[PDB]
Amino acid sequence: KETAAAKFERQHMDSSTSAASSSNYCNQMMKSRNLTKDRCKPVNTFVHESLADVQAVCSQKNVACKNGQTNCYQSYSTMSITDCRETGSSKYPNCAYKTTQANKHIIVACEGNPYVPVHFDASVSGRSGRSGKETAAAKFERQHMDSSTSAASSSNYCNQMMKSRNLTKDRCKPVNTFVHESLADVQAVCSQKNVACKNGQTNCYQSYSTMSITDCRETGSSKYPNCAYKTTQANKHIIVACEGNPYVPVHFDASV
Repeated sequence: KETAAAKFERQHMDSSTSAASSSNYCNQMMKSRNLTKDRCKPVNTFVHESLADVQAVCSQKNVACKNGQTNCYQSYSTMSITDCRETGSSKYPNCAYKTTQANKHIIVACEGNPYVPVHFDASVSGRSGRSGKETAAAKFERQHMDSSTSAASSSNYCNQMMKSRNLTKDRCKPVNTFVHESLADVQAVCSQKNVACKNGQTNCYQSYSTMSITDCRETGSSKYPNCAYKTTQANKHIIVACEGNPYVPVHFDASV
């Protein structure tokens, strides 16, 4: 029995190729992946990224699913995708498709433990005006949350994450901390130990418990655009600034 996760891989993942280079890509892929077995599936999207990269989207920008559920996630980065759309002349079983390559953000629905993609909801570009505003809370999640892993596993973690979370775009952000706990656990800190922030404001809170965090700090030899970081894994209490309704983290003040 095919699980939802496996079905998503069959229907939507093509890591073998970095992009469609043939107008016959969809014709071939829709067939080989069994998307034309009982009928010509009208439309389908294939993602040309690693499975790791796509699974990672499950811990990226939380957005409402088209069906009204809340378990959808929009990729921080644009990804190589290929849209397949059945041609007007297409007739089962000879299902025919137009192949269109693009680079857009993807939106996937995620479920399970581990938390993995189970549906492809949409693709969105910044040029379309639909990628959306980034709230302070969402920016905090992008810069400071990594719920996908329990801890930094390798010395290249920061090199990878600083780039993928878009913290090396125009320059190398020198220092940044990622938190390896559930979003629920981190949001809960806003009701924990009230303390002054470094800036003298008093909307900061120290987590009661130590948390798994990774400190990323630029090396002495690092130079934009080739930003290099040292990765340090640690268990510390975090201090966040909280704001708004709901009252949620909007800044990472320190770890102690």
